[PDB]
Amino acid sequence: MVEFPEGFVWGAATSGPQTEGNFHKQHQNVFDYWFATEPEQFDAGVGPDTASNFYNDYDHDLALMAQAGVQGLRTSIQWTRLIDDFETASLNADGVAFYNHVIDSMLAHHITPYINLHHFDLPVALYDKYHGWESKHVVELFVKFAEQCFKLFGDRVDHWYTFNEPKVVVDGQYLYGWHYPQVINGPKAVQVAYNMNLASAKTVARFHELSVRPEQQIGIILNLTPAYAASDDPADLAAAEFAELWSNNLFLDPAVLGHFPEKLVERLTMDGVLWDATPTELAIIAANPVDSLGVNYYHPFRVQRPDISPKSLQPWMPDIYFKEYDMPGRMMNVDRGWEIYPQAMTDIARNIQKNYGNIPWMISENGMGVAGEERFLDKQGVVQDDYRIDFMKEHLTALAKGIAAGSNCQGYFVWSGIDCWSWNHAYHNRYGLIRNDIHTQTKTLKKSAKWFAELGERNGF
Amino acid sequence: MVEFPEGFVWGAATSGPQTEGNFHKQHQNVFDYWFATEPEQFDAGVGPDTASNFYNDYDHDLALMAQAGVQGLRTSIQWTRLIDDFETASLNADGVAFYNHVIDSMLAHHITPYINLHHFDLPVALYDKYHGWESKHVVELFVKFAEQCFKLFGDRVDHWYTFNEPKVVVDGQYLYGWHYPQVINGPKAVQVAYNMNLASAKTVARFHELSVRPEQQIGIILNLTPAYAASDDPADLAAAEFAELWSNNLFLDPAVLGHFPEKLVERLTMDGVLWDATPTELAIIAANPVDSLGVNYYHPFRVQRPDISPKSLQPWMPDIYFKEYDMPGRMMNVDRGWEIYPQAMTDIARNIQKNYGNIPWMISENGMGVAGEERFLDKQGVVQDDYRIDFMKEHLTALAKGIAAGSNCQGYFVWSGIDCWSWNHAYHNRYGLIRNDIHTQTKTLKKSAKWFAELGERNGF
Repeated sequence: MVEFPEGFVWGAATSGPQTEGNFHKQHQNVFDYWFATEPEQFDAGVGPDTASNFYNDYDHDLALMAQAGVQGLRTSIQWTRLIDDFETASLNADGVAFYNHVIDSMLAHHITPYINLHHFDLPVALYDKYHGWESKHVVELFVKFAEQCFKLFGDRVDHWYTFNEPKVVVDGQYLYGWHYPQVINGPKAVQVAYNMNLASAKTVARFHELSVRPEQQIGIILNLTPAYAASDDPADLAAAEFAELWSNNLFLDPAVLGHFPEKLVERLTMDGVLWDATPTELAIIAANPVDSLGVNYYHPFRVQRPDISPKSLQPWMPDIYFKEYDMPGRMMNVDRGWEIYPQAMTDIARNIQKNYGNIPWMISENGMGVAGEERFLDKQGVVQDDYRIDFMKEHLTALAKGIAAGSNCQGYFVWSGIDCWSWNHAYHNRYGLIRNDIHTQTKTLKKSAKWFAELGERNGF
Repeated sequence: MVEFPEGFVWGAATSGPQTEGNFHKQHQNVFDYWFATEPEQFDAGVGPDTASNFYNDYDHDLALMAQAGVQGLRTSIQWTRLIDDFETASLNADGVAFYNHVIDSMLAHHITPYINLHHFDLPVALYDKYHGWESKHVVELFVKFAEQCFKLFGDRVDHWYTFNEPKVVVDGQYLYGWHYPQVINGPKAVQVAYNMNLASAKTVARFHELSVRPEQQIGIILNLTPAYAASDDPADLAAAEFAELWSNNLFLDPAVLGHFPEKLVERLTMDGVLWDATPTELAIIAANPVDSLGVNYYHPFRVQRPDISPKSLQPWMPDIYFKEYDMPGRMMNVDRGWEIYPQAMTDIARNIQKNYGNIPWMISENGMGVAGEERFLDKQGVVQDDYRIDFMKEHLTALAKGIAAGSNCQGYFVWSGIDCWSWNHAYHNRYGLIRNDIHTQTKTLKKSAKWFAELGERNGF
């Protein structure tokens, strides 16, 4: 009844930091270092050191995911595992061998690889030495790392992504304390958002210098949730318009249209917090847009006016212009604190189709996190996650409406394949099609896995 | 009788490596290492370690150049003196203090500073670690170096040069054995010529990122001597055609026009030796042409067909397309092996005028070196170098005719002010207006010096 285009990709999304574990990894990223020194900041004291044991059990993990109808797996290559010397991007041989093993195994199981280069995992040594993403030198080191990935694996990987949601890096490392180093500095955050936008452009440039097949393409993964104003009142609208420019246009516009949003640049210039740019850097951004777009969506985004005037003496933050708003009568994922609003996927699809040239895009992430899933085991040891199937049904329904209106969506990737380590939340919330009992790292298909495999076979539901 | 436009600069030219000595210099450049290691390759075993003692005697040295009518002085800052760590361009405080002292002493003596950034003096450690100018990483490290010079001295230096004749670095380091490392390898030479053009464009961009006054301008110093064919047999003008593209257009076209000469790139392509270039690098070159041109001219350049076919089985060199030619009846500087042909300066002036938008340019070097000037000491120990005064009048006569056709020549710099250290030839040939007795480091003005001072006070002769 709900059907999908011929050739639609049914996939799963994870990342290296949340699956592999730190086995034999040469370098600490910022989350590795944070757990090593502040294990109390992580749920039940569970860090990334073992995660879901993908380093050791990748071949059987891929077999399980293949059973669950995963036609494409998007994951990430860790900068801190592939590279020995960050300055020259020399290679760690065992890191190279591991990713060769993973990729060949995907292929042996008929899973198309989607390879993203960075998922929140900056080497902590680059933060100590250069302050990380604030440094344009670090931006160059990143490009060197990307070059190695393309040279080593571009023979059998077609689909690439530069970053998974750079905004979460900006937000987490420099605004709200989610990511080590937990800097709280608005103006620095502005410069970091610029630098990652520039690092992405330079990575598309290097990618196409080395591309040999016409199938090879590289994208970026962004969150494009609309900023819904609380009311039609003018102050709520003004808060919405800025929240939109800041949370969406800051990255979508450079990546797809090749320039930063004029109104946002004007605003940050007025507040004296604009980034430092050179003409050459702006020319690189303008000359190397992405080939495709990955959209991550989980919950809506609503915004009302700020409590106090933005002109009050206070540290600059993007939040001086908008405040989060809770809508009465919202439909809630109560244990999780997330509103359920599948219509936003249709809003997203329409925007891409209308204002961004209907660039090729996919749902790179959509999923539901539930705690204590052992409450839903049946008498055969399988999690009856009907709530997860329902969640997928409602959101896929909204997505198909966007497609029927003509949006260029080409796939849907579940977060996630196998339950994986969710940063400070660790394993408190489960998202997978496949459960992981993490004391023994024993993995077992959930009920939704069989439904997902069957969805891919009928290409609908 | 022969007068010049108002404001014409009468100056002198040298370099850091050829004047300073290595007193308390932190790093070895390629020539320092070559001398410390093969002193037998240098005339009379005289190296750059003391040179003309400019490190110790800059103040009185400058007072004497001013007496000789040096209105502006061009010289160079040594990468190997100013920089502590090359990777970051951190500063050597004593080097910074030295160059501040030199620049401030120039202005106290009313000499305008013309500061060039590079004169054959690659740090030898950058060769050992990266192969020097073959590495685009080294190209970035030079821009870091150039940025520090701009920030440290741009407050009282208006006129800058990226390089003094990069073709001599290509030729000497990678084709004919003139410069340590003495590599003989055509393909590498092609890539080094391209990399250095790229460093200069990147330096021009950085300079205008930081320039605050409109007087501040940055140029490049090239040799633009025309390639005169031996005859008008088609084989000789084919040789003169390539010799022109290779020796002049290879650097002048990128520097001034923003692009490499297409028929050169076509032949480098057909022969399988083209440099590796990215679109971003080419756009940088197109977008940052130099502000002005420095021309070095000493002697003409004559070319005939090669002895064998360019299709013979031999390693690729540019010389497979042309062989130098000795014209019967040439006017010669016999003691030196150099033809005298002042008309060439008139040809250069016209070329720049007609084919390069008449860009502001100057003669950055012109001079005559003779050996054993002890033979022309008068009773008060003054060199009576009438041969030097004559040489200047003939070339100035030719330059003045070029200006009268309207060519935008704005100054004339003689090589050199004080006798300086001429690489492997050391002090065998002297070019200065001021003699240096190198055993005692005592400088006395030659007769040409007082003649130069009258020429500036009058703008003619």
